Amino acid sequence: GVIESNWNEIVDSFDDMNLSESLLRGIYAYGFEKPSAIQQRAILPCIKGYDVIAQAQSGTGKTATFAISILQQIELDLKATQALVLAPTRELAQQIQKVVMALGDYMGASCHACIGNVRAEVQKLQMEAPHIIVGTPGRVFDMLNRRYLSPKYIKMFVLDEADEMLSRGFKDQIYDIFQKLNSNTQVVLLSATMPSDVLEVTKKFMRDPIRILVKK
Repeated sequence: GVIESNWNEIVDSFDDMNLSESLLRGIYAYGFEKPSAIQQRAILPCIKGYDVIAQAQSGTGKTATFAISILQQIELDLKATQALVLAPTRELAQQIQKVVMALGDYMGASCHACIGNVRAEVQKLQMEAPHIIVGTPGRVFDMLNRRYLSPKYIKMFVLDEADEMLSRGFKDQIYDIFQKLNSNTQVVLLSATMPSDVLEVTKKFMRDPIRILVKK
């Protein structure tokens, strides 16, 4: 489905995004060069704290867009979970974790994956509360529900591939997680398609959002 863009800024260089020096070092050590259209448009309003709706296809640079925005906002000495990322699958959740960790490794920002027969992961969380959790909706709601994860400091909530998550039956978990977050929480939703039930999430959970369409 199709949204209309509404934001002004475009930034063609990661040098120009006001990133912390070691975040930038981390981005370049990883092998990113110049920002793609999504990164040029969306990184700055995400870091500014605005609700963002980004419609962009796969292969366009989304992961790095929110990985970078999230890492820039982290209060590094606040040993607490500060940002939550939802993905429709475990492999996509792990891939997101491996970008965030590889950039965060230059700043000392921690990131844990929260996925579905090993539940020793549900203990070990009791070294650090990680700064960033990435997970699938059932698993993340489980940890909120049973209080292994605290919503108290979560002040960034990212929904990657929102359409896929709805298609996979995750609307109750997502809404339940929404209800458990602080009313003040920044929401970033990314999706290739924007059908009405995706849009309804944006209507229930976002306020005066930034709208970015990257055309395929």
